[PDB]
Amino acid sequence: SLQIVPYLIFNGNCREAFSCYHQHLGGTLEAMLPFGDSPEPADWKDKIMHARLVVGSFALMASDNHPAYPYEGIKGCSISLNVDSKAEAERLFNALAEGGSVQMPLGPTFWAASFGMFTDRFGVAWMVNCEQD
Amino acid sequence: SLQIVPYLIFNGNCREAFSCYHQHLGGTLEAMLPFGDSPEPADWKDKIMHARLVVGSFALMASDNHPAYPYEGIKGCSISLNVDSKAEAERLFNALAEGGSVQMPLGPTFWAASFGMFTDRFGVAWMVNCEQD
Repeated sequence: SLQIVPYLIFNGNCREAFSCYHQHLGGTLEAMLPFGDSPEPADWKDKIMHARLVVGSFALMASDNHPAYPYEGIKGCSISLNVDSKAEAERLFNALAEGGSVQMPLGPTFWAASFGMFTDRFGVAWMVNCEQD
Repeated sequence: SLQIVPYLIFNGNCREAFSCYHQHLGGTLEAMLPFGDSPEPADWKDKIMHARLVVGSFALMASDNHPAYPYEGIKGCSISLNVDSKAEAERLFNALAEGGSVQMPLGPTFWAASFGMFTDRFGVAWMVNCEQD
């Protein structure tokens, strides 16, 4: 009960973004549904009405912006990833960061064994964080 | 393992919000570390270095922004709440929206018994979603 899940908004590259989240995060991509194959309007526009990536017991949901609403990227928050090992934190940091940019280089801080901040090439700010080992 | 957790950044009002959040959503507020009692600039701001709210197996995290860095609000993104009751939706939609701003009033849609988008007093976009009773 009571499930809190982040819903994200891309400006057209949701399908590409989730496919990579999938590849690197694992889990099941329960949904990759285009506006075209839905009850929607706009024309030639089968971007993604809704998408759902489930990983163990967490979920990312997303959508390609409706072209009736101005688009600003993602700002107030980031998707933090608490992982169980340094190898995994490095592997994820490396995977999603490629192509994007790094706000805070991966490494130890006073609260974690490995931590970093970055935005991926589809505009999404992540944290990768491993406290343990 | 692997925990996905959304990290919200607030502009000075992280306490007041997570409080409010704590109240409505219930659960446990571990963490409400202010800068003043931090293991780390910019006096005159003893606001929230780190705050963590845990409800069941989910969580929310936040802090007030560093004052150096400019703050563009929280944008491309919304916390989706999923729960079991059309009442529970009404409860959550109503508390968290008080003083807010609505973008889809609470009602049926093709994918949900009850559903609503809004933005709380504190600048956070929420979705509420129900799909049964």
